[PDB]
Amino acid sequence: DRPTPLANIDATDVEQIYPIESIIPKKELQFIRVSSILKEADKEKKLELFPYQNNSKYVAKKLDSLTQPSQMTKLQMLYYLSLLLGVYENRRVNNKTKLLERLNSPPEILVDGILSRFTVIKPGQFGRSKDRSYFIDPQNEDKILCYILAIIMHLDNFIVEITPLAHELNLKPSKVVSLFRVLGAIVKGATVAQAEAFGIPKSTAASYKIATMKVPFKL
Repeated sequence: DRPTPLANIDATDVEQIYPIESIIPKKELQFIRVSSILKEADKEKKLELFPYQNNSKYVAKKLDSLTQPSQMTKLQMLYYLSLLLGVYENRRVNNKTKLLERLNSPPEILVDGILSRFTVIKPGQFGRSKDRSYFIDPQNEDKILCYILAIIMHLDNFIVEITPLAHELNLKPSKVVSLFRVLGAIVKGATVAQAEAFGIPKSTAASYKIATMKVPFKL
């Protein structure tokens, strides 16, 4: 286990640096069925199909633009991001049965995969007979956050504003910057064009941090 998904250093397109299969293993990915989300026309009903619901509008914002079958991969990633956010916000929960009680019936295999790869399992044969026990330490928190940020990069077309994201995740902007750099993303001041697109003053562009990914990926 490393803090980031496995990067494809030889990617020729930014979407291939952290492909969907590096974020969600193929065996687990086949269980993320999103056809029902695409077919649902009512926004409120579409949202109810997700594995976690909270008081945030974040997943709801990303969802509005995902209406066509060509966007299936991005929708699978958004579904998984919802689940990772659910695990992250409920990180104090220390057992599988108790975790499922906070979620909206995600396929069990996805939860098992998350506990196996993003937590410190509480080992023991007596405990294992009762349920899967674990805790999420600071290194695990960084790993969940790096997988979340890797998905956000796909959903934001590889141009991410630091400040609004930090507010959403309840993190210091410096922490979001640090995690993007662990992912090999480039974090620097907004270019003139980026400032115009994000609706921020042109004079403040250099101080407004943006995370980007570009091919060829860093070595």
